[PDB]
Amino acid sequence: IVGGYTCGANTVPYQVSLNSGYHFCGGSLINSQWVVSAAHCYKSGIQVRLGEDNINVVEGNEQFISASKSIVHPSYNSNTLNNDIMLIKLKSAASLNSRVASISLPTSCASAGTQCLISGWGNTKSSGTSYPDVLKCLKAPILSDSSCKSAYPGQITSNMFCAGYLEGGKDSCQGDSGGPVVCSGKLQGIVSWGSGCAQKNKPGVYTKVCNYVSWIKQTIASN
Ligand SMILES: [Ca+2]
Repeated sequence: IVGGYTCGANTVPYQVSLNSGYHFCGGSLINSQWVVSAAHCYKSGIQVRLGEDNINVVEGNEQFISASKSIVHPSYNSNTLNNDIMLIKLKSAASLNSRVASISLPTSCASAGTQCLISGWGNTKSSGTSYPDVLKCLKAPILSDSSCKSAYPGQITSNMFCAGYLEGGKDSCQGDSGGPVVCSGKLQGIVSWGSGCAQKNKPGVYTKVCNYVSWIKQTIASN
């Protein structure tokens, strides 16, 4: 997260870190057994880390639970990033309390102008590299479909939305991928892609979670 703020420990209780020996992507806990992330974050051997603030220090609220199964969206296209969503099942159920909690799925799609909370452990610089150890947060609005398409001609599908600031300086970034965009207490987006980070006229692009609620529910119900 570039141009954000330190969230505070366990203030984003649905945020998870996906770990394969190291943090590599975010995700969102949607029930005791299941995490939403980006399909482009897929790999084998994932350990889901819940209750994290500093990802390099054991602070006392963590739950580390290996994944049993990952399910990339049936129509994920890694070239275009269309349908950039996957589900990860935990080998055992997480213990839920105020520091580790699921986030609700949306019942309707959010609108341009709505304020959301984007979070993650990704790079905090737009030029060069600095990774935080504690969770960063950014409040940002959803942008109009027209301004999103004008920013990224030929690239924005109906399964994507832009959020952030066209002036630059505030955005998600590498290492945030797969993490949440939460608006009015609902998971509306997944950190997906963008041109660089925090660049002028290059806002963040997010997977539009409301399009996937029926797939998510039916997949969980049978897996
Ligand atoms: Ca920790």
